[PDB]
Amino acid sequence: PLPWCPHLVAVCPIPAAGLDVTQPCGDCGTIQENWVCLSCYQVYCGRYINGHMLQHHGNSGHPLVLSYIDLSAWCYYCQAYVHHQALLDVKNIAHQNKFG
Ligand SMILES: Cc1n[nH]c(=O)nc1Nc1ccc(C(C)C)cc1
Ligand code: NA
Ligand SMILES: [Zn+2]
Ligand SMILES: [Zn+2]
Ligand SMILES: [Zn+2]
Repeated sequence: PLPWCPHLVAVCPIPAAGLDVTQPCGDCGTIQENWVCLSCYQVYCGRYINGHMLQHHGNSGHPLVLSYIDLSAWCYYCQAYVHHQALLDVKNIAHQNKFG
């Protein structure tokens, strides 16, 4: 992945509620291929289901999203995966919820 991108500044503090990697899409309710937005922590489905996270990027401009399938982080502006120290806390909290 890229070691940095100019949109990491838009990653917001993790809710005290934590993350639920089984949360469904906020628009269509699917349990498949969901992502969480790292700006406002809403959950929406991926490009191969109904494309609601791409729609959320378009209507909010929020840049960076985390996959509940593989814990990768994608930037919609850079069109690339990113890994950085600024993403470790959210990835680690998601890993703990997913795997125990
Ligand atoms: C996460 C993601 N979202 N949109 C997209 O167009 N591509 C994405 N992933 C992706 C995975 C593999 C590759 C390879 C073929 C270089 C490219 C993009
Ligand atoms: Na589809
Ligand atoms: Zn959806
Ligand atoms: Zn968002
Ligand atoms: Zn970026």
